[PDB]
Amino acid sequence: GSSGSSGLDSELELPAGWEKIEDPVYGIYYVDHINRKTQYENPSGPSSG
Repeated sequence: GSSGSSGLDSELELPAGWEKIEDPVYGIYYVDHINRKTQYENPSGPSSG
């Protein structure tokens, strides 16, 4: 897959498609309607692809 580190800056908002959701049962989870992925981490930052 990939090696290295990620999620360095956690003070930035999420890119297009991504949308954080707050639930008392699920908690805080980011749902990407574009990539169709769900992760609590914040891919925000200088990262192209």
